[PDB]
Amino acid sequence: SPALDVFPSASIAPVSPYIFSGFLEHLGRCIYGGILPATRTTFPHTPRVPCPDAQFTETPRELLTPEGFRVDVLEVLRDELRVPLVRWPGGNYVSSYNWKDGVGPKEARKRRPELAWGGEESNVFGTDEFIAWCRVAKIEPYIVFNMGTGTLEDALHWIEYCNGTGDTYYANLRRQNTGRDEPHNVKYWALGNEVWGEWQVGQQTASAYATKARQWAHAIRLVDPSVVLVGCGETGVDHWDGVVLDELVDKVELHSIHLYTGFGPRDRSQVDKEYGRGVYGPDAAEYSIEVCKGLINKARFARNVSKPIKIAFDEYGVWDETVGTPQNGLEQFYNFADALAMASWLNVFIRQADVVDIACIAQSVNVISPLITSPTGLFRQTIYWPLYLFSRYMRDGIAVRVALESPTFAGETLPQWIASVKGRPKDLDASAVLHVDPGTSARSLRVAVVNRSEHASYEVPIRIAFERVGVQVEVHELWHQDVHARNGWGKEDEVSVKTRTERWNGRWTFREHSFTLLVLELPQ
Repeated sequence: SPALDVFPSASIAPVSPYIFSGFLEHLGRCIYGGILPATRTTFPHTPRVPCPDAQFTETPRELLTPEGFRVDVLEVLRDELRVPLVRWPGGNYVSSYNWKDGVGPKEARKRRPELAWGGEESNVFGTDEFIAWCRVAKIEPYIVFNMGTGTLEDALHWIEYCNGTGDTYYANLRRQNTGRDEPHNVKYWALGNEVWGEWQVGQQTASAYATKARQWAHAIRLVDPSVVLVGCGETGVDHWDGVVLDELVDKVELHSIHLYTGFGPRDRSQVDKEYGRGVYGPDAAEYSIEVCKGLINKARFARNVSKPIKIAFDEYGVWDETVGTPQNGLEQFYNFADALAMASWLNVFIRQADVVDIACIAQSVNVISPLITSPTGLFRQTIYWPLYLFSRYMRDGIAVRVALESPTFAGETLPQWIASVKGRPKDLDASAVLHVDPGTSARSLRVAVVNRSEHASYEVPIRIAFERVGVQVEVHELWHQDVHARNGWGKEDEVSVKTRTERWNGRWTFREHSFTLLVLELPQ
């Protein structure tokens, strides 16, 4: 019989704001046609097969900052989501990216084949435009080194270019390109992108990567000792992860892991099972994060590292590899079920706030994204709303422990191992954040509850240990009768948040296939 206890005195950790981070890759319409305007040679056109003039709508000049950025997209990422950090220039793209192609006067920038996904890249948007965009967006840059074709020397020159404050060739080059003296001061850098993957350019074994990354990490820190470096992990639970952490833990600050739900081989003809395959998927990540926490502490013991080492979950999201393809620029239109998967993802990061310091939604615009653009406008996908609600209400507080009794799902999971190795996922899924208003010292409790069950509703007594709960509760609810309902053009708010205020009586009913964020007052 379902029951939810919350323990505001049992602190997990402060919620890191970088759990709400973003990610932009030079893929499809993420950059050109996304944060920047489309051209007659944006993806999917090219300079030698352009769009016909008759069929090309341009982005109005009104919609652009003076540097050429989309102001409406900026409004969503900065003013609605308050994204604090963005990973760039990618996941797979970066492993054959030469950063020197993307700086200097624009007419001297080298067009390159795009090997990871099959296009052409102009490199009109390179390091200085990315930093300038981050400045307008009020976002911290997070840059990934090329560890596919790239060399250590190229990486050291990039750090010098961005962060050097002396009289040295690459710092002077930055000053010449930007007309300013000040360094970019990029604080976060990642040592490669998925070096473990068979699709990756420059794929390596765990031992070969770890040995190389230890050398790169050591030399990069000599150029700028204040930088935060991120080692390339796999999913957190793999042999790769142990090998890499054992070798990097005294040289880096974070460990990067990636996972997508709705992803992977399965019998897609069994449609009745796709719902449960998708919504319970984030259970795989919490199991893997917990394993990774132990591998971190093993490696720290082994090298006598007193500093904490944290996790960057710097690719998470929802991606079916048969829907979002390289041909269509990884475009996937999300349904309401997908938004319950998204809410489950964010609850994982809250519950694991003591180790997850960064999480990056893959991707922030157009690529498998909460946000879809056209040349003249945009719409927010179903998965945008859980992100919006967590970013607004579960940030700037302390994640606290919960104890949740819930019926379990007996069906097929994706990946299939979650059911057997972790256990049957709970229908209900919750996380809690205690928040203190800095101007008034008023104390509130934000409780985010997903009911993943496709058919059962649950009446749930909710008990708050050692606290009086205020008379009124504010409810932010996401629900639709059709789990296949989507947002799209002309139907932008098919799936949207409903908010209301109710009287608190110590229980709540969580409808089938729903997400509910409750805001409770705690009078002193």
